[PDB]
Amino acid sequence: KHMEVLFEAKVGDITLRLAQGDITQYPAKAIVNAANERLEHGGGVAYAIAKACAGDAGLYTEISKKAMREQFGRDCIDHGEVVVTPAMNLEERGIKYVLHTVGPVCGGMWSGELKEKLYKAFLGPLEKAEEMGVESIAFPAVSAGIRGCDLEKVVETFLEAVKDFKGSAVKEVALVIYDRKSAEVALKVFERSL
Ligand SMILES: Nc1ncnc2c1ncn2[C@@H]1O[C@H](COP(=O)(O)OP(=O)(O)OC[C@H]2O[C@H](O)[C@H](O)[C@@H]2O)[C@@H](O)[C@H]1O
Repeated sequence: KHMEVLFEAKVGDITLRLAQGDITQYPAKAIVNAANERLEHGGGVAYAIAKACAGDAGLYTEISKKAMREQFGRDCIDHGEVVVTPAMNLEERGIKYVLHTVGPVCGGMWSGELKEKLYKAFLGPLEKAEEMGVESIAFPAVSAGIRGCDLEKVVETFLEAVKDFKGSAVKEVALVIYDRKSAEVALKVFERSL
């Protein structure tokens, strides 16, 4: 899997991990996608997940849009709303579901309102995984890429959502960072917050 675990701690009944690698290789029953509002997986982690699941990113975009329409009766999601799709080709590595979430557009800015939207984008998939009886879930750094939220602020917000979460089914939560320099930043956040 070419995955490195950098930090592990108990946060309630949840075992929380910080890992460095590709989220499409992480051993979790559900992986979270940092999607856009329309689930058009043309770039970033959304493209990576879409290409890994369906073999073609455009194909997974069609499957994701159909799932959004059936679950919400709309062609877009808001912060906190979560679309569930089958992980298809990723089922061979233990990943059964993709939980699509949408974070805010920071563009290098930070505020209480941007924090609330991101907090909802992290808590929503935890609550959806809980509702489904999913025991393990992996997250990317939602809004830290194209949406331009400061990585340190993204990791602090992710930790708030994990700490506030209440559940009986979710036992393992992981934050998966692709870049090694970015993983080091996330590590320092975990160390002073836990
Ligand atoms: N395979 C990977 N595994 C783990 N993390 C990854 C991977 N590839 C990238 N990342 C990291 O994943 C993090 C999130 O970066 P982004 O995927 O851009 O997500 P967003 O929430 O900012 O933008 C969402 C969409 O909205 C926009 O309008 C675009 O349409 C976007 O597709 C970064 O730190 C990446 O380095």
